[PDB]
Amino acid sequence: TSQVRQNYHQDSEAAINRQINLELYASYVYLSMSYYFDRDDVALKNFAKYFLHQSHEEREHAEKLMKLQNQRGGRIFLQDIKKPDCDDWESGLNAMECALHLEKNVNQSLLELHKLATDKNDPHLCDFIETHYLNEQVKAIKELGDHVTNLRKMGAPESGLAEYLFDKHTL
Amino acid sequence: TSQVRQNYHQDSEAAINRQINLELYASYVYLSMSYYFDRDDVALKNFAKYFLHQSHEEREHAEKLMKLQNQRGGRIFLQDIKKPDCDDWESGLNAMECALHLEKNVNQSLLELHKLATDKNDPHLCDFIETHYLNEQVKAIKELGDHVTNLRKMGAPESGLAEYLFDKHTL
Amino acid sequence: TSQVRQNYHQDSEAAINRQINLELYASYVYLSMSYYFDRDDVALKNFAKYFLHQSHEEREHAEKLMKLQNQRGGRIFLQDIKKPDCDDWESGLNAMECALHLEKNVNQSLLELHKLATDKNDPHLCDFIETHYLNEQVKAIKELGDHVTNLRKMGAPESGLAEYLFDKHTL
Amino acid sequence: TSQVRQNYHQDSEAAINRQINLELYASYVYLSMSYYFDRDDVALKNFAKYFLHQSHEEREHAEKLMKLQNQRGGRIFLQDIKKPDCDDWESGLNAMECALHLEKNVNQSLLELHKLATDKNDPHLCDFIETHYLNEQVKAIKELGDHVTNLRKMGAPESGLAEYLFDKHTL
Amino acid sequence: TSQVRQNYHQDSEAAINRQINLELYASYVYLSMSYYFDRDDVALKNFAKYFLHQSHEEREHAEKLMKLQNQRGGRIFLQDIKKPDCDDWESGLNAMECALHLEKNVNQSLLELHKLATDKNDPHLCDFIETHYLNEQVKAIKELGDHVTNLRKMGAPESGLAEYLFDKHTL
Amino acid sequence: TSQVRQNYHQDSEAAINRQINLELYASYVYLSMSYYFDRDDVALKNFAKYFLHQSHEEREHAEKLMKLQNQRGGRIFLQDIKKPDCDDWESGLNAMECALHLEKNVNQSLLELHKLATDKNDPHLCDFIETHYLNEQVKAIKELGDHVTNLRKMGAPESGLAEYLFDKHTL
Ligand SMILES: [Fe+2]
Ligand SMILES: [Fe+2]
Ligand SMILES: [Fe+2]
Repeated sequence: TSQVRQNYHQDSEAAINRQINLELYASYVYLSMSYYFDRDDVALKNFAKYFLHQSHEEREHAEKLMKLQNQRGGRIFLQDIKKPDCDDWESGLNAMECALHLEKNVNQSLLELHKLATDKNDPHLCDFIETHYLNEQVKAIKELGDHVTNLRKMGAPESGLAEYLFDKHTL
Repeated sequence: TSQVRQNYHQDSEAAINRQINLELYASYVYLSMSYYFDRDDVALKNFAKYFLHQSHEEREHAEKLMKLQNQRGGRIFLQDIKKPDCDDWESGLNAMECALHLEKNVNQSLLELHKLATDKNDPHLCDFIETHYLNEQVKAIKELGDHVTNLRKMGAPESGLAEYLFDKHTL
Repeated sequence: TSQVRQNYHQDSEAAINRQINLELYASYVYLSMSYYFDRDDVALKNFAKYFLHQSHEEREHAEKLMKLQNQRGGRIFLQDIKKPDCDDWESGLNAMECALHLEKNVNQSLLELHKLATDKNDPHLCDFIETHYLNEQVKAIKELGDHVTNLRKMGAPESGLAEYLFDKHTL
Repeated sequence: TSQVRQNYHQDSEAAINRQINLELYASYVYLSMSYYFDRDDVALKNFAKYFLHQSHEEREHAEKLMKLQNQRGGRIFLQDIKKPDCDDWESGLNAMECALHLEKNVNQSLLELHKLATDKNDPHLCDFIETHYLNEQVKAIKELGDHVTNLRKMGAPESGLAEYLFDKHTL
Repeated sequence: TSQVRQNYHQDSEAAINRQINLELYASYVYLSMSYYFDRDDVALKNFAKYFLHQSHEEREHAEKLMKLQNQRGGRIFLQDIKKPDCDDWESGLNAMECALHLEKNVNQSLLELHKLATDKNDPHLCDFIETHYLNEQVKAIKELGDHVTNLRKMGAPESGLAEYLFDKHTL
Repeated sequence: TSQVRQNYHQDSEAAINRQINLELYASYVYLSMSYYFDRDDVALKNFAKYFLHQSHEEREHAEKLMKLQNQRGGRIFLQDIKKPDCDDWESGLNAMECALHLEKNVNQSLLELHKLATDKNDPHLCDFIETHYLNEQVKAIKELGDHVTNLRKMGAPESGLAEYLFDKHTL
């Protein structure tokens, strides 16, 4: 080769292609959780609005990594998007716990991308990872921890009143 | 079973689940075409804006079919989303022709869904298909036909001036 | 030295220096309690806002006593600020009870400062203590008593729902 | 362990606890200098306003480091705040020189915190130190150097007219 | 040495002095290209406006590096500014290609400055280079690549209609 | 060659090319003086603002002479820009005196350009020199004379108070 390429290694180009796929998979999981809480025998409408908002945000993360791949002069390659593991998520607390567990895996993958960019001496890429991706993750993990703690103390999951009232007063 | 179900057959419930998957696949194809025209050795920015807009619309079609599945009392089941057939779309006219060919398949599948809903005597579902899906498709097919006709008459694809000027004046 | 000094005894000058230190110590205790309720396994955000507000107010009390020491012609002398007794405050009701117990000690010290100013025949100082410090304390003690009474009646501390709901509706 | 902790070493957790104490000590020194210039036999009111502003800012630095310690999942531990070395600061130029000498020690401690965070491979923490603490220090050191240079050239400290006029025209 | 110097090595001071000269040279080249397109037998007025804009921006970059050298406590030393290599730039496409080739050299020099600042353990300087210089360069290189690609496809340089229409519709 | 040339002699075309170089050299001298007064052991901020303004004006003078060379049908030829004679200007009065001495040389060169244009019978060029360049110079020389006179009477350069107060009240 590209007429704009300068100081961009092949291994970095492949690791960006793996991160794009992982962000699209996260968007698909949040879409599944949103439409579980809209069923007539669950019926919790602010849980549903919250998960549809997280799904719209993961898609923007993936689109911004594609724009970076074109700005540096590499080529995009897409794979299949696997379906999520559960079809039914059982309650509000169990879904908040699965969301926490998924955000920690995404953070672990971003840390190794930063390490590899540091070994090839590529400062523009390190700064991109720090400026746009790496403080957003810690804020998301902190907020999910708070939600799980409150729901356990109110008395869930053996208490329907607890989840009704958390739905009204926090979300 | 559900406490709201009334006059909703098992075969209709399975065909809605297939239509959801097909709309998500169309959204992923348009996303691929958008970021091909943003490369530095193609560089046609209004083609790119047009395909990103079509991609945002297919996702809204799929979400509305999910809301219908929950209103009638059926259960949603998701599958894998396959990747698109091309990685490189070769030109501005070839991408418009592939888009036309994709929209005619989606229209053909909606016609058989309508026929099956007519054979089980389900009027609410027939009216839903007519009111939200069936005139949008014919409008989209007409607009793509116009674009292909103009691009062939201007002199594409063996003429770069032709696609530059169509990009500026029509899109 | 002093060219402004008139009718200001040495013992009053030393007792003002002790009161300055006590107000700074109270500010540091409230700062500790504020950041306990911000931890991820406690997570009660209006308790945290309330204690950070009390901490900002104790610092203004101390600064106003320093301005008085300079207006009368005495000299300020600072000591070390000791650290608070607890690191972990254990619950929402226990922290309100410790706050009540701290405000009664501060009120007891202000009463002896007033008595000593009365024995040296110093009316400007007596009036300063009455106008700015002595009705604020009784208002603070009354409000903390109300909070403790309500929290005990709702069912705390063996009930997480009780503190969740007090956090939302009163604070 | 904490349910949010990921990639946060014990030694970093102890060094953050030392930095919190150092920022609170700096706030206490600036508070002492502010109320020296308010005495009736010094009487320089813009020096006093300037040092009270610096004291309000050091307290915000310390509070932001406490919020970071809770966001990553470590535990805060407080110590005593020592009193400052001087009770009487002697002149307007001598106080600016002591302020410069204190800001260079705070900068030296931030540099070693950055080095230790680099040895444990912790990029979120390095970026926090760079974004919020490390250009503020160089700006503060540059401004104090300018003030000292001007005061020495005007003729201080053996000239009362010099400090009167610097108080009116610069501060 | 200086009373503000802390952790600033001699080799970094010399390398900043070389970068200042390079930015001034780039400003002079863009000024030459601007007034070539204003001649009466070339006469392309939006090419001329575009190159005057780039010339003002390079001068701003050089002035900001001088402010940094004074903030850290080093001393500025200026050299002669050489004249550019061409007097006549021959067409619009050839001038866009020379501009691309110049921006890649400036980017290479910034990368070696970052490497040297990393070897002496100087984090304030690394962060300055990343925050103000490294993403601007990649954006400029991407935009010049797009321009060259479009101009070759329209039919330049053996086509005057092509450059007339690009001047009118893009610049 | 030119199709617009009429009554424009070769010697005038060469003398305009020398004047362009001289105005760019003056712009570079004023840029050096501006960043001397921004050092931390000089620290006089209105002297610095004044010299940066003069530097921005000399560049507009040079650009307007280039536009004239293209309007009459001659060709521009650039040379190297030499560095200024001093690196350190040592005081405020000494820098005002060097600025006065520079403006008288520029005025002397404009007078000989006018004389040569009068010998070849070229009235458009004589009128251009009178309308845009010749009353600006006498205004600049008068203002610098006033500044030098006031600074000598106040007591500079063996008096730092004098330059502090001139910086505040005049500039
Ligand atoms: Fe046209
Ligand atoms: Fe309630
Ligand atoms: Fe004055």
